[PDB]
Amino acid sequence: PKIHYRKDYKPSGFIINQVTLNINIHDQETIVRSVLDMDISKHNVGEDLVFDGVGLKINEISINNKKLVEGEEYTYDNEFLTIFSKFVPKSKFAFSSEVIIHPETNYALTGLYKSKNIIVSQCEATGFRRITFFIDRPDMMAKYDVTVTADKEKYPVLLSNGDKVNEFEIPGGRHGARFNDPPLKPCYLFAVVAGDLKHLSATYITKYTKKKVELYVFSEEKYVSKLQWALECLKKSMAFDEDYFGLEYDLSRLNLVAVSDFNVGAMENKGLNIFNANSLLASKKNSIDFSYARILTVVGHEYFHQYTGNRVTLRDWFQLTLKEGLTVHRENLFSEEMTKTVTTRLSHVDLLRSVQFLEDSSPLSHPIRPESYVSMENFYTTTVYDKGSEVMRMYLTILGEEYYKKGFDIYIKKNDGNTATCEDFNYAMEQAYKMKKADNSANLNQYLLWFSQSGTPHVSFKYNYDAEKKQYSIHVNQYTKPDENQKEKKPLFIPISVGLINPENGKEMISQTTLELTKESDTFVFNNIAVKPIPSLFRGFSAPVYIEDQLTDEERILLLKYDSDAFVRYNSCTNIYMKQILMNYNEFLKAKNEKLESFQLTPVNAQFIDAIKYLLEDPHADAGFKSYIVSLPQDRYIINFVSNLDTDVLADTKEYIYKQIGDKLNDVYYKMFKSLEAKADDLTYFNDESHVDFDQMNMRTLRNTLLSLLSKAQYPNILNEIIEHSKSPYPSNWLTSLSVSAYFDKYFELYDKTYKLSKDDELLLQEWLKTVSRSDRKDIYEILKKLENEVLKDSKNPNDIRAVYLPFTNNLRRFHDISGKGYKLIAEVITKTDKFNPMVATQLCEPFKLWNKLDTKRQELMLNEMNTMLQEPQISNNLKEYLLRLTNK
Ligand SMILES: N=C(N)Nc1ccc([C@H](N)P(=O)(O)O)cc1
Ligand SMILES: [Mg+2]
Ligand SMILES: [Mg+2]
Ligand SMILES: [Mg+2]
Ligand SMILES: [Zn+2]
Repeated sequence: PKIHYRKDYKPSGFIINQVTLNINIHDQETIVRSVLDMDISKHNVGEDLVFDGVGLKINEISINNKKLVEGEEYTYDNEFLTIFSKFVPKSKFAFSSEVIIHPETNYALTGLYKSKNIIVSQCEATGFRRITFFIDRPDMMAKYDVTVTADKEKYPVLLSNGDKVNEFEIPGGRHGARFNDPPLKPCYLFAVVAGDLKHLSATYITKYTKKKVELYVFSEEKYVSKLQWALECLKKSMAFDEDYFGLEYDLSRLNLVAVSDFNVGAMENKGLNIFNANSLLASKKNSIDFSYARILTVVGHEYFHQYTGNRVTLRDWFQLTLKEGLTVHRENLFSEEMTKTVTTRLSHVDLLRSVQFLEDSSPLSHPIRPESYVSMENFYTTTVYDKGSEVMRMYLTILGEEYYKKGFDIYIKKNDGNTATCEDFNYAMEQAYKMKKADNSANLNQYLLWFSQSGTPHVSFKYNYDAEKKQYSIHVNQYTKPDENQKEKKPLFIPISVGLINPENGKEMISQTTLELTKESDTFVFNNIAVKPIPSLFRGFSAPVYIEDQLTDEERILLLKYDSDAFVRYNSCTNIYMKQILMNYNEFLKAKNEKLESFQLTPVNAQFIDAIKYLLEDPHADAGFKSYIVSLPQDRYIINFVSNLDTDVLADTKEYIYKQIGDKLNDVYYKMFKSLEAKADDLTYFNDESHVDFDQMNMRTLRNTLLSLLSKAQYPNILNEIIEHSKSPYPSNWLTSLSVSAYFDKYFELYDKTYKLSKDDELLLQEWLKTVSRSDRKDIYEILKKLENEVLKDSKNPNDIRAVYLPFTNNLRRFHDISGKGYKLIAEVITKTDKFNPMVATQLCEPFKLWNKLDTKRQELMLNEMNTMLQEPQISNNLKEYLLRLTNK
């Protein structure tokens, strides 16, 4: 397969100025006619004209209204149409074509496809060439004039980008609509939608120009009543870009459309954003709480792309992080401001340090701006998105809000209407950096290493205090492990937001301070420090690094109780748990290895248990924060710290630690589970579709976490509570009743009850499937076979397949069964899925990403399954390339 390299970028020898499309959708086929008005560019050197075009059936192709002849004037190999240069004109010309495509059998969900009874396109990154011929790359900017025709009873609602300029009847029960979109765009932002769609709508008035913007949100008829929160989120999103960034929407209308079958969350097609139904629709009756934050976040993210992706555009796909990392940063600032809860930022850190750090230490490690790719569809990674977002957020930390805003506005003013690279962004931030430092010789050149260098830096600390001098020193070191991308890793620009806490009264000892670490090591000295402080390091999680605080557990406890920063408190708790986990893991491992008849375990620190009870008992402390402190760090975070991890020894370690704490605190857990009920489950606003209270949902999260702890512990008579909880009107509660009942004989009675409640709402049924998949059941393999036979069957909906299998892969004991039967099961599912949807088959490989981190038996079992998948004669290019990179072949 062809490898694309960042350093090889060159502009095309052609220009496409205008696209005129006619898309005629019929029962068994869709015919696409396309006229491209083209030119020869200044870069042209007499080359063949080569269009992308994948899976197209050519009826005919032409230049200037004359037909071309296959074999003599052109070849087409199902991937590239080559028109030999001797037949390509040398000034402005028309290329035209008519192709047939088949959205009804398009189960890969890229190009034009049918989702249930809606026809819908997905073009990013390489899907437009599955619809018609094009030079399908984001620097090819063009105007679009698009006509769609279809059966009017089946497809009454026709949408594409721009203004609808004509609507017309067609003989035989058909109708048409023409949409003209004069501003230039790249072809991956084209979209079309056709269906029997119902809508909610509102008018928004922009803050500064006072323009009326019409907002439409669309779904199939059955679910139209689940669109209201999405419309509220869109208003919120427009207001935030106005208030924080001073940015207004430029167009007269914005449409949001929900479809049932979608590979990711959503897509920012200009004026026509299309969503996975699970990221657009919710109701209080038929959705779990998580849906509310998810919709806010995905509606926000697609709205923010209108600037950071749609108006300031990418030169080439190696710059992907400049739109995705920046948009995720904008999305996260917006979510933090709308939810007003500390757990929003904590949940982003949790995601990065579990999933993205695992990627960054795997054979798939890459910088946020990679140097090569083979498959663009595999380039949309947690590294590019979430580490890209932390790199974009570090500019804000370094500059502060006023200078960050000036720099951002510099980037937008200078690049609005044009393509940009990561350097242009760094340049704009630098201008703000010169202004902040008040010195024009200050620069951010070393900052670009965050774009090019792969791997997670490690940052470690030592301290010194002189009581006589009142002088405190923080000695800092940074290191990044060599890997396959850089042999020698250079020191990064690491901003370290710090506080100094007086351990006597818990008070701040210094003003806001951000250390700028720019060297492999540095020593930071503070004078007039009256007492020996406890340092509060990386406040807000100020750089995407492994933090090694070298504090004692006494100091960590003091921070957990007394520090002002939520992330440092949570990270202090995390570090206490990690020290505990690694000690017990090694005691368990030594006993298993030496086949000991008896041995000792190091108990959980008593004063840490006391600090947890102190926080839980505090009526003014935050319930979301409380849920984080009672939960051990995620398995995928823990794995970064253990070689050859034996998943059974880790399961025993976790069991021991949870039982140690619960043995002290279960009575406290019970008492809180009961006292939280009135506020957590309050129904006052259940029928108010727009009233969303993130604090209340965090109270539910806490009650559901405590109930899970009390159920695993078999706390006296807890089943009574479980059964009562199953009667709750909130799906978060009654699905929780299902999974915690796994430890009782009531499990299948609640399985049937909750199925009945879920089965008539497509999305709620998917949440039920996830709840079943994740259930802590000894007969989990037999339960999966049951879901396959009774519910999933041969669904090709990626939301159904993912719901059934992915949560199960997190079952530490059972997915990792030493027979290799869990790895065998998931590899069968990947191979089956790959026949119709390579992109989702690749997603389903995720459990394998850590294969070379496990114990040698399990490494070998996983590698066997991956090699079996690689040997399938019918493997997709996309699955193949990924598994080749993952197995270091
Ligand atoms: N992940 C893919 N292969 N395709 C794909 C689909 C949608 C998008 C959108 N820009 P997103 O960042 O998911 O909002 C980006 C890429
Ligand atoms: Mg085809
Ligand atoms: Mg406002
Ligand atoms: Mg379905
Ligand atoms: Zn995006």
